[PDB]
Amino acid sequence: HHHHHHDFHVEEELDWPGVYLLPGQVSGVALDSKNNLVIFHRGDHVWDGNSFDSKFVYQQRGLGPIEEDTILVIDPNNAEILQSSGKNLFYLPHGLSIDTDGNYWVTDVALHQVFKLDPHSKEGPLLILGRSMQPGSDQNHFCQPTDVAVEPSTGAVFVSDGYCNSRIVQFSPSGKFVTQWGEESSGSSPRPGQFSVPHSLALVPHLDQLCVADRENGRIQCFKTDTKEFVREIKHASFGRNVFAISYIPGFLFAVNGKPYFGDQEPVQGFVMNFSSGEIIDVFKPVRKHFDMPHDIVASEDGTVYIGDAHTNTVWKFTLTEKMEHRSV
Ligand SMILES: O=C(N[C@@H](O)C(=O)O)c1ccccc1
Ligand SMILES: [Ca+2]
Ligand SMILES: [Hg+2]
Ligand SMILES: [Hg+2]
Repeated sequence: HHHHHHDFHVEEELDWPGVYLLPGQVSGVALDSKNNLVIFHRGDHVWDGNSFDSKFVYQQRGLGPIEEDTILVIDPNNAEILQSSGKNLFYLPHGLSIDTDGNYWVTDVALHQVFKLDPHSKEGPLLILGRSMQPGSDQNHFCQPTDVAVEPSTGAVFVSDGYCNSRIVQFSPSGKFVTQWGEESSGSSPRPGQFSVPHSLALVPHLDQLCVADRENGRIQCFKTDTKEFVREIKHASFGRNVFAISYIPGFLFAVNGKPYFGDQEPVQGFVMNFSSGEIIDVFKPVRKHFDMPHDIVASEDGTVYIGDAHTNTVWKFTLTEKMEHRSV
């Protein structure tokens, strides 16, 4: 054959019934070791105009925590709910990732905290990072923290401290502050090592890298995991104004962008990139329902991709595929 757009295409898996789930705002997705989908959602709680004040202190405390199960593990085939937890803990759930031991790492924008959770415990968090409901910028505080990444080989814990800070903080396995890097993207053009809302983390296990979705700058920044050296910047006109979430599997970087402003050419979409060259090789969207705020993305080596939306309260399963002739060319 000839013409050379990529033969790789991501399509919604239509026989997955998880799209019919009615959670709250889906803020986080992850895969466990048995390849189940794990979602983190806000139940009846919404991040809205009344949630915070000028100084980033949560305003709906008298309403209490989310009283329903906030973390659900979902079957990859029939989408049945295998387990649930996280009841009466969280206020505005944000990030979720799972380490190699199977612990849930979780982030709360209202509490300004990060939690490590044993999924089989009925005793509560193993570790809590941050000060309850208290925003800050020093070693013991967060300011609307957004994501967590935990390196399998060292145990090092990385937290993107994002919506009101511009840093990535490293912690010990025991939760001691080790180091930190990043600053606000300065006036004129944003420069290497400067974030405007670090919003999502992807580890690259065997290339010693840590990628950050730089939300308000519409770019992805990659750093050496040990020396914090800026490695590379990924930015495309197709992204538009925002990059909400990234996820890595060997060979690929998956990303998800923001909903366009009135006037913008670039639709909301999922992106597949060749990890080496950085180039977009495919662009995709669901058949059922629609993207509004696709908010987190995870991919598996088996070629499965999951995306959760924070405005349409939906999670979708897609599969990566290479066809001799892309469905419909
Ligand atoms: O996009 C926002 N929130 C989402 O990421 C979310 O729902 O988590 C946001 C909007 C206004 C102010 C601050 C944050
Ligand atoms: Ca995640
Ligand atoms: Hg081809
Ligand atoms: Hg967010």
